[PDB]
Amino acid sequence: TCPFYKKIPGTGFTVDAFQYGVVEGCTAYFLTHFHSDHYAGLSKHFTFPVYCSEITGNLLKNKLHVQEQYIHPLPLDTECIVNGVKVVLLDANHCPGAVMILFYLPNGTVILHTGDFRADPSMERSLLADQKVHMLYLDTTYCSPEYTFPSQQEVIRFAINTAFEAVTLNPHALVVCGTYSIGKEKVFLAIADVLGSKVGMSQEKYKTLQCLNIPEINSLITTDMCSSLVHLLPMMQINFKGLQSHLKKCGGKYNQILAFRPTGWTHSNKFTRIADVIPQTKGNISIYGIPYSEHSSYLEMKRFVQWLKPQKIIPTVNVGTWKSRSTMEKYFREWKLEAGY
Ligand code: NI
Repeated sequence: TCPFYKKIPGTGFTVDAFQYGVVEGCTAYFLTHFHSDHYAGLSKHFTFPVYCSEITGNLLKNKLHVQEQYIHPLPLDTECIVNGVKVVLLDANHCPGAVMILFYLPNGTVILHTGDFRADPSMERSLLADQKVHMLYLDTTYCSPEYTFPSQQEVIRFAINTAFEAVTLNPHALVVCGTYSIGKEKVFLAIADVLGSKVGMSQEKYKTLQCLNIPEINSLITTDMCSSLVHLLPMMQINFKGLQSHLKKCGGKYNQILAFRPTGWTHSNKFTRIADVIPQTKGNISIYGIPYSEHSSYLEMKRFVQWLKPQKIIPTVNVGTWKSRSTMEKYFREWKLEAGY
């Protein structure tokens, strides 16, 4: 059944709750972002109102074929009324079109639902600075102190310098980048930019990217593989067998692959710095795992929550085990006692 952490009390609203059939007493289904664990269950047959960002609304229409009459896009940073309740959508610093949602309940309670987010100090100067938030529905993906990772900026610098050096040393090297969802577009766009190439990809993935309102996108991507030296492939194909195979397909235009796998966290983060990352190499193929995260580190999550000072925290991630639930609740109490709220 729909879990309680997907329901907004004092409303008929649900968040990211499309796989339970008709949720009894739901008058509006919000969708925070276009990732499959969140939209799971949506299709052209859905006939309830969906509230989301403009970009998520483009993807619902073009990729899932949801009918336009049920898609209700809202602008960001704007007070809007939905079924008699004031809401605001805020940028979540996750993937394109990802939002956090502020609900102002008739009884005076204010609730923030982060969806998936990467906390940032810039959020401390949004519409959130303007009033008290009583309840926080929190993306707790990396809620443990082992989870450190570099800034997105540091990671992109590493990737750009690595690719540029490799291709300048060997003009017949191909760069390949993996993907299995929207998000992390900076990785392949930054590398293609330094190399003066467009990124080449399948027709399905090109269609997906043309929904994202990225400025000058027609100048940056293409379905012509032969004219491009940065290819995108399914994350599943980013391994020695899949890459050798791919190389055969390019008809001796290339004699070396340098490949990037943008992971979330991996245990080499507890020891190694970004400056010291090395690839896995077999023959003329090398694969770099780079820690490009679109979720908060433990320290970023802690700073956000200690700034916000919520009265109650409801985790939305890692809720399935008693040991995870108990560990998270211990950190929430530490944070509250350290900061004095
Ligand atoms: Ni997500």
